[PDB]
Amino acid sequence: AGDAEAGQGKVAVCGACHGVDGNSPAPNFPKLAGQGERYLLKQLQDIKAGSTPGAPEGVGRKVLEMTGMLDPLSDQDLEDIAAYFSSQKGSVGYADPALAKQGEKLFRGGKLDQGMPACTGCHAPNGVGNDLAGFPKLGGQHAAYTAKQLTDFREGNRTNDGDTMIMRGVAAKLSNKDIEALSSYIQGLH
Ligand code: HEC
Ligand code: HEC
Repeated sequence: AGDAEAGQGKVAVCGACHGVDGNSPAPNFPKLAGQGERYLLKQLQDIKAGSTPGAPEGVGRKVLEMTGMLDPLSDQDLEDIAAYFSSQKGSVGYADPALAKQGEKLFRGGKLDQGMPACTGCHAPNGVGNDLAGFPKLGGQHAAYTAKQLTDFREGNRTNDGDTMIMRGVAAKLSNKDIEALSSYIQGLH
């Protein structure tokens, strides 16, 4: 487990993009505030491994915007950072009903004709996730971020779901329109 207080002092480079508390309005940078600690730690570990120079292709999670950044941090440092951001209060954004009513139907009902489950069983009806179960919080997240993640799982650009194999299979069944709709709904969800 991380020491949130310690983590507060280990995030200087992060602030421009994620905000001092993990709530920056920058639409492509995911909000970190209030995310589950376990999920944050896993992503930090995966991003560090996948985004270091010379990382073997397909390892971890390669985040171009964070290349090399986590490299001087120990595993404990990453736990402390995870704890710090998880301790912050998440925020909620805008759900355009032109997109979000269909997003809601997909989020609650899936696409059963295609075998795709609903999102609520893992990410919760209000999007809070389940940190002890490995399920990230989605509610309130920036739509462009969420959309990129669903697209990347669909396309095989994000493959650090390999411990469960869950999201690649879910996202395989989503169209671009479905992804836009879900992402809008999620942005307003609490
Ligand atoms: C702007 C140049 C950034 C800086 C500085 C840092 N991060 Fe970042 N981070 C950024 C992007 C664009 C992304 C998303 C990449 C994508 O998939 O499209 C991220 C992602 C993260 C995540 C994952 C969050 C999730 O919901 O899975 C984490 C945990 C994260 N970033 C942490 C983080 C920390 C701790 C940083 C300082 C050491 C840091 N980021 C800097 C962009 C930028
Ligand atoms: C349980 C069987 C799940 C179902 C059904 C869906 N999701 Fe999921 N999702 C699940 C896990 C275990 C993971 C984590 C993968 C990781 O790298 O450890 C996730 C992740 C996501 C993400 C990424 C969040 C981020 O902060 O980057 C998104 C955007 C996401 N899931 C969306 C999503 C939607 C919209 C779903 C219904 C169509 C859905 N998930 C189903 C587990 C499960």
